[PDB]
Formats: sequence, C-alpha cells, structure tokens
Amino acid sequence: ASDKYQKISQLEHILKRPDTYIGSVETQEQLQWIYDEETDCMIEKNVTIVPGLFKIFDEILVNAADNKVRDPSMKRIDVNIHAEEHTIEVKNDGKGIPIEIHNKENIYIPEMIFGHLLTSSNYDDDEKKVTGGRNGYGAKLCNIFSTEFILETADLNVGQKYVQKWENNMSICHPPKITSYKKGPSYTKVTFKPDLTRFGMKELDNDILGVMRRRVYDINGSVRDINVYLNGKSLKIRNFKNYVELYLKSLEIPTILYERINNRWEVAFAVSDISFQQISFVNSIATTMGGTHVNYITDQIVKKISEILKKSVKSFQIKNNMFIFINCLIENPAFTSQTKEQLTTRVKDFGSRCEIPLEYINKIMKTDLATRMFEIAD
Amino acid sequence: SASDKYQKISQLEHILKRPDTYIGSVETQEQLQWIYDEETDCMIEKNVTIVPGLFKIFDEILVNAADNKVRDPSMKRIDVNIHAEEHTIEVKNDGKGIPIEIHNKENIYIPEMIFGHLLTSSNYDDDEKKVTGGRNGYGAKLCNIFSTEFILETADLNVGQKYVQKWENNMSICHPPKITSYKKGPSYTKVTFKPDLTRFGMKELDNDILGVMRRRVYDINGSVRDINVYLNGKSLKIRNFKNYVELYLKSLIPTILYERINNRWEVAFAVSDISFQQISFVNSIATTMGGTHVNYITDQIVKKISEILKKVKSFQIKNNMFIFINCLIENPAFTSQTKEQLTTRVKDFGSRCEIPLEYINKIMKTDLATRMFEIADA
Ligand SMILES: Nc1ncnc2c1ncn2[C@@H]1O[C@H](COP(=O)(O)OP(=O)(O)NP(=O)(O)O)[C@@H](O)[C@H]1O
Ligand SMILES: Nc1ncnc2c1ncn2[C@@H]1O[C@H](COP(=O)(O)OP(=O)(O)NP(=O)(O)O)[C@@H](O)[C@H]1O
Ligand SMILES: [Mg+2]
Ligand SMILES: [Mg+2]
Repeated sequence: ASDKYQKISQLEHILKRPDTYIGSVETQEQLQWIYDEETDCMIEKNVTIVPGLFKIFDEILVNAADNKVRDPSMKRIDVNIHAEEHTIEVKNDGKGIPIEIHNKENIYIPEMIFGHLLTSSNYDDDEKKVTGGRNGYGAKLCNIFSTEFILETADLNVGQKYVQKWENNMSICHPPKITSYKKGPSYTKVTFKPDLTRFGMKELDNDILGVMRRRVYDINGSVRDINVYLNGKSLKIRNFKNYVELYLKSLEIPTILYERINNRWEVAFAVSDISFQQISFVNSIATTMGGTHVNYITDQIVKKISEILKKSVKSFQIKNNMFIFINCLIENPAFTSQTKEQLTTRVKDFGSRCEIPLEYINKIMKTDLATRMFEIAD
Repeated sequence: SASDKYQKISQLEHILKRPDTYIGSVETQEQLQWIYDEETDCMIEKNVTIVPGLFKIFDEILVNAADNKVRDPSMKRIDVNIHAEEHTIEVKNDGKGIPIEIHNKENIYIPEMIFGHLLTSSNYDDDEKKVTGGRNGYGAKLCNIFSTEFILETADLNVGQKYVQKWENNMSICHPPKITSYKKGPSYTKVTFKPDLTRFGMKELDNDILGVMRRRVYDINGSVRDINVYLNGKSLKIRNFKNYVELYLKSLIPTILYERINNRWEVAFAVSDISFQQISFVNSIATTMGGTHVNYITDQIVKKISEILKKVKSFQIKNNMFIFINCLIENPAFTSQTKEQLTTRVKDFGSRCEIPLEYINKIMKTDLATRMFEIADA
C-alpha cells in the first residue's frame, strides 16, 4: 500500500502542478490585446500562448512596479527582451536590495528573497500597503521556471554590487559575486531565461512577445511618475487616460469616457460590440478575471441605468453592452490564487470608496448603449 | 530593520496567515446561496452570511469521502453528522478504509502521513487517468490545520485492525494512534473535526452556515452515483442527479429537461428568470465559478440555438438559460485549491459531450424560444 501514497516537497509540487501558482503550462487559444507598433495602437488578436510563461514575466514586472510604492524617488523601469537568446531583463532604479546577511536566516538577503520560497517584505499586514506583492512567491516562481536566473543589485548604504546566478529550475545556486560600488545610482536588475521546454516551446514566438510587450505598456499606463523603456524605446504613456486611448482606433459623443474619481480610482467607459468587456488593474496587477472591484463599479452603473429605463430591461442586457476600464489601488488585496487574476477583497476592506457621479452615468446615457436599451424597452 | 523587513515563513505559517488561496476567505461574505428547505422539501435561494473557509474545510472532507467511491465502487453509504451545539462535524464512509501500515519511505503509519503532513496524496501519479476530485494533497490537512481537534478513525480488514488518531490545535499536536484488533466488522473511515471557530471569526455554527453545509451534502448525494447519504441519521432520499435537479423545481412542456448524454456527462436545462445561472459538478466538486466544462456545454447550446434562430446576440440566449451539469473529468486542473473553476482544456477532458439536436429542439419548445423571437422581431 506504500506505493499508493506519496509525500512531495513544495518545490516538487510547483513543478508537478504549476496551475495554482503561475497558471496553465499548456497552450491556450486566447483573444488578446497587443500593441501594434506600425499603427501605434491596441489591436485585438487571436493568439496561442502559455499563461505560465506570461505570468513568470508578469511577476518580475509587478515587483519592479512595487518598488515605486516602496521608493517614490524611483523613476524608470527598463524591460529588454532578447527573443533569439530567450533572455529577459527587467531593471528598475530607486532603492536596490539591501546587501546584508539576514539576522535569522544567516544568508544574504537577496539570496533569501529570490532563492527561497515564502520570503517577503509583505507579510506584516498591520501596515496597510498598496503594493501588488502579497505572498512571497512571485520572484521564486520565475526562478523555478527558468533554466538560468540572475539577480543584480547595488546598495548605496554599503557601497557594493551583488550578482548571483541560479540554474536548473532554482536547483543550482551559485555563491554571490560582491564587488565595490561608488558608481552613481542604486538599482535592481533581474535577468532570466525561461525553461521554455517546461512550457512546451522551443523559442519565444510572436504571440508571446506581443503580449509580453503589451504588458509593459500596461505598466506605464497604470503606474504614475515613472518612465518605461522597452528594448531601449521610451513608451511615454503620460497617464491612464492616454493608456485607454490606445484602444480608441480599434473600438472605432466620445468613444471613450474617462474620469478620475479620486486619488485611488480611475474609470473609463466605451460601448461594447458583442458582450461585457473589462480591462482592470489593482496595484498595477492585471485583473484579467475581474472581481470585487470590477463588480463594485459595474453594479453602480448598471443599477442606475436600470432605474432610468424603468421610468422591461434585464440587468444583463445593460452590462453586456459595456466595456469598462478600471485603474485602482486596494489595501492589502486578496485574490483567488497566486496569479492574482481575480480580486476577492470585500468593498468595505478596500481602504477607499468609488462613488460614480450621476453626471458620469449621464454621459454613458448619451452613447449607443442607451439607444440599444431604449429599443429593447420601447 | 532590514532583517525585520524581510521575513521567511513556513508553509504551515503561511496557510494560517493567508488562508485565501488554500481554503478561501476567513472573513464573512454576503452570498446568494441555495438552501434545502425541509418544510417545503425543495431548494430555495436565500441571502446568507457565511465564512467561505469554514464551508470549504467541510467540503474537503465530503469530497474525500466521495472520492472513495471511485477507489472502491462497492461503497454504499456516507453519514454526515453535524452537532451544532458541540460544533463537531463527523463524516463517515463505508467501503475500503485507510491502510493501517507503516509507509516504506516515510516510516510512519499511512493515516498519520496522509492526514498529518502537507503535500501527501494518492493522486500524484498522473500517468493514471483518474476521475477523483482529489488532486493536490492538501485538502484533509487544511481541515486539520483549521480545526481545534481532528480525529481520523479507520478499519482495515487486510491487517484486521482499527486505527484512531487525534490531532489538536491546528494540527500542531499529533497524538500517537490507538491501534486495536478489529475482527468480523466492515471497513470504513470516519473523520471527526471541531473547526477552529476563532480563526473564522465565529462563536458558534449559525443557521446560515448549517444551511449551506446541509445543502452541500445533498449535492454529494446528487453527484455521486449509487450511494446512500445521511444527514444526522436521516436519509436524504435522492438517488441520482435527476432527483437532485428536481429539488430545484419549485423555485424554477416540462420545467426541467434532463438527459444523461453518456456515462461521464449529465445535463439538465431550465429557463432562467433573470440571467445566466449554472450549477455544476466536476468529480463531485462544486464548481461554483464554472469553467471550461460549463463553457463547453453552454457554447454548444448557444451556437445551436443561434443557428436555428437565424434560419440575436449570443449573450441574450445564454442569459435565459439555467444549466445543470454533472461530469467526470480526467485529472482536472483548477484556478486554485478551492477548485471553484475548472481550467482543463476540453481536449484534455478524457471524454466528450455532444448535445444532441433532440435536446436543442426541446429547449426550443420552452419560454427561451419565445423570448428570443421577441428580440428577433424587434
Ligand atoms: N525589483 C525589486 N526591487 C526591490 N525589491 C524587490 C524587487 N523584487 C522583489 N523584491 C523583494 O523581494 C521580495 C520577494 O518578491 P516576491 O517573490 O515577488 O514576493 P512578493 O512580491 O512579496 N509577493 P508575491 O509576488 O505576491 O508572491 C519582495 O517582497 C520584495 O521585498
Ligand atoms: N474518506 C477517505 N477514504 C479513503 N481515503 C481517503 C479519505 N480521505 C482522504 N483519503 C486519502 O488521503 C489522501 C489525502 O487527502 P487530501 O489531503 O484531501 O488530498 P487529496 O484528496 O488527494 N487532494 P486535494 O483534496 O485536492 O488536496 C488522499 O489522496 C486520499 O488517498
Ligand atoms: Mg512579487
Ligand atoms: Mg482531498
């Protein structure tokens, strides 16, 4: 009976069952937005991508964005994708990783938080934080799903440079090379080579490159006060309104209605062609499966439109003519999984509210939505 | 401070600190839930306030018992006894028990191993295509971890012994098993737990959680073939999925249209009053957030209706449907440990489910058709 039952390690379970950590490691046929460089705008495309591969990139991206929360003096993210060499680099400025041996773990802190599961600066929820990072997995998950993983950082308090290489799904950990550093700014650079074989791929194809690239545009659109560079090119999205307007050409009384509701909430609206559509971000994370924040906003808009039509029309008819954009900040958010695709935090625990002004719903009532809704009623 | 800022925690510590991706929220949630009304012998939808994590730890034990029918098709009986006043919950199943044997690798008794250590399972070899609900080797331990007291009792006829082992204080206390001679009796497994109500923000099991727990036991009777289920000694009476779906009749040409499509798929249909509704089961797991199996079935029905209608938008057809699905899926994958949403691709199901024209024609005899013709004319 012994063979019937097995005990496995945390690390073994991640490699065996990637789904709850990074999403599927199988190819998925998806309708995805990508940024078209020739038309300088968003295009919806049928792609085939491996979610887990996109997600290990996303983990490093959101970590960089989180450092802007930790250090508001940070000014730039650099993303460099070397397709041919399957190598991806993510660099941020502002404060680096402290080059110190940890009191308890007795290893260098960078080795600790990039090379050991369940390590985080986000474990003390006494503090209400608007970082995306929550559970102490993201960076290690990337490491685990890489043939090679390199952490480079510079710390000004100690005046040192720190380079550490992991290999073979985080199973090989080389000692760090630490050198002297009085060379300008602090920074962190993460350089990884995904285990493409683990994702059933031989190379980075145009589909995955397209969505990776677009995700970088997302970061620029959702995070304020940073410059975002992709393969050397400054993306120069000035704000979330500018980001949403990248979708303008494809969608085509304004086509997009944008409003900043408060310091933690921005929303945009457009009329949807076939069914309900949403693009939303919580603390820079792309909530592709929506959740409590999306529902909080849409419910308000649908509720009011229903009242207007009443003085015949079911709520679903209203909702399915809506394309909503949301950029929001939520305190200590909770999600259905590590992939953080769906927010579960109750509204009352958001740390803020977003009461959509009646005048904004009035503007929605001038769009094609109302004409469609008055045809069903009358 | 840097040592205080960055923390390493154990897997056990993480589960208790951050329950969400393991068992769901430990905060109260307002939910619309189906309840079994005993006075009117039917399902009724009620607004309830429950703690999802508490409901979930109960569900893990229920699904484990259901899984034993796959292991041993001769299993006939599940008893669920809720002693509200004592907040003790018991789940007992007959058929083959847990082997009372020292594991050849782990060097401890198998029950101690698979109920008292994380990441232990008989479901880690996916070379076998199984239709068990169990996948990750967490479920039983999660219940234990969120219990003040957790008792496994089992009888094993191969060694002719009975085994009783008690854990206390969130699995932190593991008492040695009591093993006794057991001759001339049936095999069985009985799990008895007292949920750590302090960790769920509760003092007692109120009517809302009891109602939802009891309904979940009806689900099990409805979804598991050829078993008899009891709640506090009282037979649940239903024998199959058709019977189960019929419990919803009073709330909902027949009102409900049911068909077994094959040995792994049953589907029932009713006209929905407000919007799209689904009740679905994968390997006896309640997939309350739907997923690929639900989409597979509904896409077909929608596509087939749409083709006949034009001889209207897809969401208009979809949202007049109430779909019931009971299916068996090979080695399923889900968004999280809570298994609310199936992600397995259709091609990986291990079977197919083509909805026949006869079934579609019968749907076209219901209110859905005349509602669609109303939209078509205008
Ligand atoms: N670019 C960066 N700059 C500074 N600190 C970083 C950076 N990336 C990661 N860290 C630190 O490393 C820790 C581990 O990162 P990570 O593994 O992604 O976990 P996390 O972000 O805290 N939580 P999660 O991403 O939800 O699993 C983080 O808590 C940060 O404190
Ligand atoms: N009532 C039962 N009868 C027989 N075997 C059981 C029973 N309950 C649990 N087990 C066994 O104990 C193991 C551990 O259970 P569990 O922790 O729930 O993991 P799992 O069911 O395999 N996977 P998961 O529930 O998805 O985390 C299972 O693999 C079963 O083999
Ligand atoms: Mg992170
Ligand atoms: Mg289980």
